[PDB]
Amino acid sequence: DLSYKHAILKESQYTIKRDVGTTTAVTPSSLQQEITLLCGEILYAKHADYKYAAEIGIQYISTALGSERVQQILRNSGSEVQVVLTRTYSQMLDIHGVEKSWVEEIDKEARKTMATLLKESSGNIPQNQRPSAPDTPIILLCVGALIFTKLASTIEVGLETTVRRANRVLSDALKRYPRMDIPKIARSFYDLFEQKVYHRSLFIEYGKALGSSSTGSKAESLFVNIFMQAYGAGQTMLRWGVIARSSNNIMLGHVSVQAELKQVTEVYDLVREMGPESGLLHLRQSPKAGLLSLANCPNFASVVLGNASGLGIIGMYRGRVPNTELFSAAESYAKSLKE
Amino acid sequence: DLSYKHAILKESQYTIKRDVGTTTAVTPSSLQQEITLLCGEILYAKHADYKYAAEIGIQYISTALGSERVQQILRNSGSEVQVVLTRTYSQMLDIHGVEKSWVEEIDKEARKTMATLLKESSGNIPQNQRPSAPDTPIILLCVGALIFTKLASTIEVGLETTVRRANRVLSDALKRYPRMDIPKIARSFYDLFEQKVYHRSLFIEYGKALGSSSTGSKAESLFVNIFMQAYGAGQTMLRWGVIARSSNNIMLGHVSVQAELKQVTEVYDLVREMGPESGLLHLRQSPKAGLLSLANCPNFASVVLGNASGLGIIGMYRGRVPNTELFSAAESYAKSLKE
Amino acid sequence: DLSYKHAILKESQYTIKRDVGTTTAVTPSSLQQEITLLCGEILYAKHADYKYAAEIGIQYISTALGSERVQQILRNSGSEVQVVLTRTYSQMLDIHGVEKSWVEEIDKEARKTMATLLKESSGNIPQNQRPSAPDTPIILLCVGALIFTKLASTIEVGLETTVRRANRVLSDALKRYPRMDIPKIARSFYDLFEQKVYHRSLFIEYGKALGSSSTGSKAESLFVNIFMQAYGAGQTMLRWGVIARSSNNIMLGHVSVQAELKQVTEVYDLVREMGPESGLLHLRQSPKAGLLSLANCPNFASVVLGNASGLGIIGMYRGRVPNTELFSAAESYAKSLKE
RNA sequence: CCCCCCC
RNA sequence: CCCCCCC
RNA sequence: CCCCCCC
RNA sequence: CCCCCCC
RNA sequence: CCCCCCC
Repeated sequence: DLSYKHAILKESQYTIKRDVGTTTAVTPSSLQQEITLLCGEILYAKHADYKYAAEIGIQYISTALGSERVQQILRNSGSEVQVVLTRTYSQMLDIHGVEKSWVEEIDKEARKTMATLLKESSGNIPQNQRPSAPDTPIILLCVGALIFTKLASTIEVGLETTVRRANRVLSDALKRYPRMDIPKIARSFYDLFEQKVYHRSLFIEYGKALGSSSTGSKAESLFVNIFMQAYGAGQTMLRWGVIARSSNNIMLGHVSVQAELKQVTEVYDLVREMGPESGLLHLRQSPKAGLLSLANCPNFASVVLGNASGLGIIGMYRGRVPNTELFSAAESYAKSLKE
Repeated sequence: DLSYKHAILKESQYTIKRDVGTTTAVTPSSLQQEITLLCGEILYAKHADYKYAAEIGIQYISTALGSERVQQILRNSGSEVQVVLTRTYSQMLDIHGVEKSWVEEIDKEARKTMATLLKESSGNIPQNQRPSAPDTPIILLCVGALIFTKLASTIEVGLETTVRRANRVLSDALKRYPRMDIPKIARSFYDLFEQKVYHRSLFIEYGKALGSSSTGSKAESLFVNIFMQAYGAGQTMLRWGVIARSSNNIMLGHVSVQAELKQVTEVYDLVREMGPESGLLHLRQSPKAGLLSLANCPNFASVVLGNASGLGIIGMYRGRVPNTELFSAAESYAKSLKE
Repeated sequence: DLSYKHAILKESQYTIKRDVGTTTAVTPSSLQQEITLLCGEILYAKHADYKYAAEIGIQYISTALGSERVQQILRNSGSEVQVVLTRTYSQMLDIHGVEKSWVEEIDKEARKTMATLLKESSGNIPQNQRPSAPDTPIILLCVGALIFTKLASTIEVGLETTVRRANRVLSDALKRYPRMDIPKIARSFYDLFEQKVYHRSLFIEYGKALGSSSTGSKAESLFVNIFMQAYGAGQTMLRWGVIARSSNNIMLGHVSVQAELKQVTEVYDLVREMGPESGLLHLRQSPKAGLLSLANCPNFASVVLGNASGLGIIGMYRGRVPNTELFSAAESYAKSLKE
């Protein structure tokens, strides 16, 4: 059945159309040196409103890939959003859907903070501490990638995890910019990813275009590391299933587990059939996701969760254990094997 | 039977949930230098109300371990208390559940006492006599640890013992701070330990995180000494039983003692089975405590109490002697062996 | 034969169905802070009718475990009772099967008593003497656990023992609430346990979920102590048999005792085979109980009862002595060994 | 319906 | 995020 | 039929 | 029910 | 609480 369902979904002669009357903003590569400034003036000043930081990160992505490539990416993502270009005025940027009041506020706040830290201090600002640093857009996109790995999770868990992991992953940027509010920027990125779902596709295309590069700075290598940490998002049950098989859990040989193993292997075969893009299904909110669910094998899922709980892997996972006796037996065996 | 009871209690697939709608306060490490001041402004001034001194000690513990680690500790203790962070205002602290009037009163009393002892005296206040000393939070937590060792006992015995032992254990702090009211601070700590039972788990986690440290001041070494003096709390009968076995008491060979020795050894085997965390069962008020009771062996308990009374160990122990003839015979033999 | 009987009972491919058209009440955790009030307004006032105090204790248990977990517990206990949720009205509770007149009467009686004790007295009601104390539901469940240990016994013995033991076990609660009628509350709990047998399973699940907790108050530790004192209910003959073996009674070597020792050891092997849940068989009224009866070994039972009578353990046990000569000989030898 | 930990 | 020794 | 004390 | 001394 | 000499 599962192969037939995927065959129906894949073999479609008709293309969906959505967001027909909508538009979005991009910034041409000719403005990259400008957007960098903006992407850094968000980082070293303490701003009251961090509402469009995610849009500025996506603007930098658009400068990197190019306006035409970004339009093509949005078009092939199933969304008929018409790209609107970015202009300059007196210079500053007039990004579509980003209020000019916001850009002026961010610029003025950063200029005032820079003046205050230059007047009082000894005037020895290093090359990495200024807003026009060239890795500041990647530093903002690193907060974006941290909150990207938690798009299958909830908002509160995502924000808490982003802050916790960014105090260590982004320690160097925090030292360079003492006053960068990872919570508010992470909230902005979560809002962008939820509202504009095609920007998940744009962000993934940037991740690919960055990982495929021949050279990169440490910021881009960090961004790619986090982006790849997001790969199996929304499918931790499959990873824990292969973990359970590697652990040689005895309760995998139970009668009901052996009964469901056929369709479990069917799900894994479907994973292989989709191939490399299967991992990005839940990150993209591809409607095709959910063909990879193991919820139709309650006993296998309970055994997998029990094995994970025994090994300590389960952590604070919020999934359901359908069959509690199998869960407890598997947990006991996994603890025994671990000890 | 006892092994089966412990097997039932330990092998539970369901987690309890309590204090669901409740919250508690923590203080981030970034405020440690501030909380230290507070924890010392309780010590060198004579305050009318010592109500929240225990909460300030626990706040310092939260600064030491960290807010996130403290939340995790509270969560793994079986209590679903939602941590509330600590803020500053004009600076002073606004601790959740601690009235700002109390903090202002403590600060003002300490400032007035400092002004009085500076105006009249010769102005030679040493570095250890000021409230901002860095061992003052540990000095307060030492009163807390003294009253911690008496949580299995009663309130009046606990307070009397705390004052008696603190006049000698904490003599140096008393010399440094002539006006520190060990009775009221001990009462505050007893109130905290009784009301918020998860703070027993927090206090034990601080004891572990301190004993595991590579270095420490003399205050922290004293705190760990007292904390370890609290280890076997609520189980002095087992310690006196192994004492009686070491004393080779002849009445241990009586018919009824030899009858009960099997299940006595069962209790000791259960002690070994639980392992290192068995000693902290009564300190934590773990409901699992009471599996270690020797009350179901009245003759063994009477012989043990008699041996203790003969050796002079019994002191003023308030336990019951079930069989008075065995108690008296064991006491006579123990006195004879002692002489 | 006994192993074969247990094999038949255990290896059943068919599940029983009972209480098909019946329903029961639970209270969601969101109402715990409310049910606590009710569970305490039963304790400090003198009520004419104590009819549903047991149902209110079970309601608190349902808040603790959760409505869904309680439904699952009732379902796995062999009873197809449909859980009915609890609602609020103007606030007070409308518990299914509990008349709103009863709840209004209890609330009004408690409010009138509180007004009388506040108007006449000096207005210094401590935090533990008020109905909204958080250990009041556990104090009611402690009377419930005392009457739980006497479910194998008769009603009159159970009530007498509950009152006698509660004057000492629950002395602190009695001091806090001078007017709490342990007899009527114990009668209510006995009625609940007899009528709704699935509530024995719910009460045992609460005992497990409480003993497995990492922390607990003194009320919960007391409840777990009593709950574990109930463990071997309905099987005091097996405990006295192992006592007789520990006593090395000479009449155990008699011809008929040695004749029956084989099937006696068979019963003990069956005990080990069932394992931890064997002790709760008579408490649950599991129909499988009675496989553990030693009534088919009249001479062993007579020797065991004689040994118990000699040691003074028999107390006022109402079992039958089949062979009086063995009983008297064993009693004489046990007294001789005791002296 | 699905998802849910850590890095 | 990653990296981190010696030759 | 079974259960039946004390804690 | 459990706990109960001293350090 | 612990420590406390000599070399």
